[PDB]
Amino acid sequence: MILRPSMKLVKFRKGDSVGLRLAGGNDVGIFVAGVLEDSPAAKEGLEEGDQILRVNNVDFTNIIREEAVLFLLDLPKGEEVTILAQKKKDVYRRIVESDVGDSFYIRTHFEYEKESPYGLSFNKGEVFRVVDTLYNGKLGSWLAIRIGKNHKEVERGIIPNKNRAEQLASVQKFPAYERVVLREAGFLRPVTIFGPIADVAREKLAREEPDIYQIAKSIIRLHTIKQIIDQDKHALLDVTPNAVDRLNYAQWYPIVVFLNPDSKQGVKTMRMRLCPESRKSARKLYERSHKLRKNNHHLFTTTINLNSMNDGWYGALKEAIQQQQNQLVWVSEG
Repeated sequence: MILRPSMKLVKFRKGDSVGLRLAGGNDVGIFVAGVLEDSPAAKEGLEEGDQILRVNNVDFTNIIREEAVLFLLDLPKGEEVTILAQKKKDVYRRIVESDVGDSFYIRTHFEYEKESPYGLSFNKGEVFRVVDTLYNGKLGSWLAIRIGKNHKEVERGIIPNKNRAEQLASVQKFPAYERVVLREAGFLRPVTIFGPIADVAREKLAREEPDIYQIAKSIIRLHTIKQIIDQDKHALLDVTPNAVDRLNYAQWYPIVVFLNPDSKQGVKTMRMRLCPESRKSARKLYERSHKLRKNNHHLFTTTINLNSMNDGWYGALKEAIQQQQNQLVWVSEG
């Protein structure tokens, strides 16, 4: 390789184009792929392979390729442009060797139908790593990598860009495309338990490990729950699906564990072992569980098949609470 030269600063009159095709993106930065042969551009410092850092004092460092070229479209004809540039042949070789320019993650919030074999369909919820923001030489269509099982990079497709995406969203909270990153809770997370012994779990955990656990005094009232988090203690909560959907909204992501009853009689065998005082019908508890399951399991993060013969649940519960707590989640950044 070689060392970098001094930082260029440049003034030249825009014709009916600045005469500049670009490579790059946000992570590697916005570079010049080419100068228009004969241009006012080329009359200055701007050869192939320089990075564009600034324009009319505008931050080109944290800026997607697409919404570079538009900023370079917008600029009135026959007007001055004041680009602050640096060569960086080291960063550009990499670009041309492996294209890589754009890299950010976007969580979807609307269904889409694929209208071309390379396109990707997607429910609301599907996170995508966006890697191209002018697919080939075109506005409208981004390149993307599908993100599914344990956050892997699984399928390489093309999707509608952010604005088109909101159109198709509009003809139907949440953009069409949220921009998100991966984080672990900087705090202990509220816990939400479901299934026919859920009330015994809150009982047991909260009592038998009263150091880590505290049942939030109820209905939601999350100053009950913050004033519980503040204490490095898990907010055990008896709440509902909407009540959860809502806490998702705020990115206060709880852990939602589902204790899946094995059988109708199962429940009875179990509740009898653990709470003979309880007056609550097993039929009624089983029946609930399945509605809650049949309608929206999008709630529960992790689930646990109660084995009615024992109380292994209690263990595999602790485990899961304490291994989800070590789980990276998606959170917003806009």
